[PDB]
Amino acid sequence: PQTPDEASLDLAATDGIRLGDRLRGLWDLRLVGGDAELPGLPREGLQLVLDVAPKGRGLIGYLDTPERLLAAEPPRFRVLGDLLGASSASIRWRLVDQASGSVAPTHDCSAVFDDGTLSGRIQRLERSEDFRFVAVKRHFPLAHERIVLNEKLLGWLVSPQHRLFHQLWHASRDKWHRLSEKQRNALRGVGWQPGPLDRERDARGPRKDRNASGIDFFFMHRHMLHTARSMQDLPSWERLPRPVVPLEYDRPGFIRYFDNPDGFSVPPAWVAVDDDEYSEWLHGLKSAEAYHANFLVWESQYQDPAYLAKLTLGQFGSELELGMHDWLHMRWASVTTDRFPADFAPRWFRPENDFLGDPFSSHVNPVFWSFHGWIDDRIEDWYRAHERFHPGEVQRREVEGIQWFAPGRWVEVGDPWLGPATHGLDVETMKLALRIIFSRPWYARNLKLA
Amino acid sequence: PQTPDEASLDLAATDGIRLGDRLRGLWDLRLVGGDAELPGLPREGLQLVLDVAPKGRGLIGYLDTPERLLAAEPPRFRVLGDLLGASSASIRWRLVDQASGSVAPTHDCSAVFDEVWGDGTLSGRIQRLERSNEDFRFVAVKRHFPLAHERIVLNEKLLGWLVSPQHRLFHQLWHASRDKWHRLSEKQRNALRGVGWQPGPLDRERDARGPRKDRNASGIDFFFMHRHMLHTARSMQDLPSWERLPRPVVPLEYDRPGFIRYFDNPDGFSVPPAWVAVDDDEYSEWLHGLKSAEAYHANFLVWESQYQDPAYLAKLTLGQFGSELELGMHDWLHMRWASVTTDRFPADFAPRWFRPENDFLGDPFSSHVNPVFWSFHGWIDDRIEDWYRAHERFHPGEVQRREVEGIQWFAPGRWVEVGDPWLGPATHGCGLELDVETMKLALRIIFSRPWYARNLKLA
Ligand SMILES: NC(=S)Nc1ccccc1
Ligand SMILES: NC(=S)Nc1ccccc1
Ligand SMILES: [Cu+2]
Ligand SMILES: [Cu+2]
Ligand SMILES: [Cu+2]
Ligand SMILES: [Cu+2]
Repeated sequence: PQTPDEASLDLAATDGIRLGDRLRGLWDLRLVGGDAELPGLPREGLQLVLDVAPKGRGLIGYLDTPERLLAAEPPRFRVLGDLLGASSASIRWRLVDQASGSVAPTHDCSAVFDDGTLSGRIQRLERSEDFRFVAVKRHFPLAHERIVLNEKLLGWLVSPQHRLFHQLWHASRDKWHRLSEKQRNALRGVGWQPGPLDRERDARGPRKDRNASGIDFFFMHRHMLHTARSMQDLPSWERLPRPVVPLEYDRPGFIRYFDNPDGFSVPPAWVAVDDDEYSEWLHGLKSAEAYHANFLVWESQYQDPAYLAKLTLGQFGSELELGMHDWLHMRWASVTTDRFPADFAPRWFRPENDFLGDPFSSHVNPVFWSFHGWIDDRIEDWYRAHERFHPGEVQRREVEGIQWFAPGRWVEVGDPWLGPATHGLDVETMKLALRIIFSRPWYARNLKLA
Repeated sequence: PQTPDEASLDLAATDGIRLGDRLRGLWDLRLVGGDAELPGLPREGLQLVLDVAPKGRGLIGYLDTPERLLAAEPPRFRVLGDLLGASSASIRWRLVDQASGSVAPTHDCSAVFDEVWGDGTLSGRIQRLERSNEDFRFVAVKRHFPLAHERIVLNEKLLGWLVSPQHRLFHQLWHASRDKWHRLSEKQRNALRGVGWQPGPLDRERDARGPRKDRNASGIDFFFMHRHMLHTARSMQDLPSWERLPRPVVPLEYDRPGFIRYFDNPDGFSVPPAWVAVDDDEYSEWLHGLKSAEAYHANFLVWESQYQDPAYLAKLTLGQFGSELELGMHDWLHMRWASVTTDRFPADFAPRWFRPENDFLGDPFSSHVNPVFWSFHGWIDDRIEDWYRAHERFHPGEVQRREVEGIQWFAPGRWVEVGDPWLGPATHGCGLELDVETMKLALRIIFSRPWYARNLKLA
């Protein structure tokens, strides 16, 4: 059986990528057995930090005390491994004693899986032993464990009135293009048609860019921000959070990231069982490649005077909702089996349900307010932009107590849709409208691979 | 026409990868025109640092004095742009005034890119966004990527040995004979047996690239000759091994001073950026790949691991390891640290090709002249030690040390297929210092993309 003639670029395939994702991050570690000792280190309260490049086959990391992995000087032990033919059943790496002035490995580690638990064996290489270890991968903390929404704001956000309102508001305009004339007349009869009667602004139909649906998108969220901000200080993201710094370049910055210290760390992609298309899609929008290919591209375009100045507010809103907005939700989504849109079991109403993937829960997420603020601030760049390329042709005006814009060349309509209040407990009306409409999570429904 | 229904992962295609490559790095910059001034900044002696992710469509960077771009505190101006619809005709970015405590753009920049025939030219007009007709222009020359010899200096004595016709022709011919052996006619082979240039023992030659290359002990010849070349080289200059393979460049986003340094190649070990070969997209994609950070993480780090893993090494005879390391990592280490040089043909012996300038890592006629060659061959050599230790662990005594042709080596055994390593005619010549004209002749018998590009495959 002949050996290879040459090397080829050998990027991790699915199994390597997912195994790397299981490994990547910070692990609590203890040594076990009568022979189990590393020189100058306790047997317990150790930590193991591991990293693998998005398509890496190589495994790096460090093994020291928690205060030392966070410290400036080199950790006592460095991990060097690789993941060739490695899986849940065999994971091998060497340790290097960085205090010994040699990179020659001092230990051969092997580990097995039984957010994940490694049971492992170490062999001293100076020997030709009962030396095991147990490693428990640390919790990736949820935004709610790090940005506290106060009792007043949270009470409003989790209320049935508000959960159902946010869902129905999205659902009516999202589905309108596909709804039968019988469905449309039902919604009209209970005041939940998306915008002006017999002239509705479907968000997802063939004319979505030109019908002014985009203005509804910007306005409703500006209105929601205005209310939320009256009860609590919720500053906008100035800049989109950068992907995690690789372990090789800033070991302490890499480790802090996994503590989600500001609530803005990207929660790791989860494997959706029996849906590989969903699994790849999610993996990609949560990736560093996606930041540089899509997210940074939006950050630049939507602060480019020449780019914004080519668009009506309607066109701008439609573009930003259809692209950046579903991607902001799933990129910052931590894990929920997804609630069916017309299921009003009491448990779905509890403060714990803050799933970014569903407008029923999305607004309960602290991170929702940070990127909706960034979105809302882009409306000011678009106005500055028209004020540059088209002075006077866009005019300010107050609408429903909210600073806004009068109709014009660049503002297709002046009656923005907030549901029945602008264009018409009875929480029951909204249940009935959701049921009429409905007869993978919400922000995963339009997924497309490249 | 209909707007998209959804976003999709929109990775850079070839033209956008290549543009980002032309943009990436440190540029010397001047402002020019009547109204051309940036707050707190001189008109001349400015630098512009750009980065784009390997498949990134976004453009980031900074504009301040050279001292400030290396400083801890934030640069005065920050670049944000994207390359959608961009080309050599139109690159656009906004500037952000980091002293302003606003991220709203203060300036709109429009640029044209020219190849040179510095390392490219960026030029065009800047508009103050505060203003509701100004002469505001700039020119940015990209700084040259410094070559390894401009950084690590091989001393007069050593340089003389390396550039000599004797040594260049030895190196090319030693590879060519064993690399081509399995393709050569019986007539070409007898001719080479004729001048004592057959690869190893007469009528039992160890071809390096034939179907039994892993099991015919060719591996030992590979390891032994480089070890022999290392001992000689090291007698004339301290040439320490790499302990660890250099990491890819730290992205600008995470370490701005580290990114800028990398492009000065300050230790001679920075990865010279890829060049486009005309009419050869297969070769251009290949070279781009093995210079990529993906390659580091996909292949180089894996080799770094495998060849220091006792359990991996202990499965292998010295010659299995030789064949395996040469055919994968060795040819890839050359071309990853290869800087730009038409490439010299094997049979062309023009004086100009002998100049010390000719240190191209892609051709054994020149590779040994590159300083970086001695760093990675020292590293290869050092893994022979990991391989010995590995056998002392799993097979104690089953491998024994032994001095051979003056060199600390290894006695033939279960795990050392042969005791007669091939240095050339000195050790195996049975024909009918080395003669230069005999070497030229041998190369003509064998030769009836650069050398280390000849066995490229894509995935
Ligand atoms: N960890 C995840 S979400 N898995 C995955 C699935 C397909 C492709 C790449 C990665
Ligand atoms: N700069 C180079 S070598 N070009 C290139 C070619 C194909 C794919 C990616 C990049
Ligand atoms: Cu939203
Ligand atoms: Cu919403
Ligand atoms: Cu070589
Ligand atoms: Cu060589």
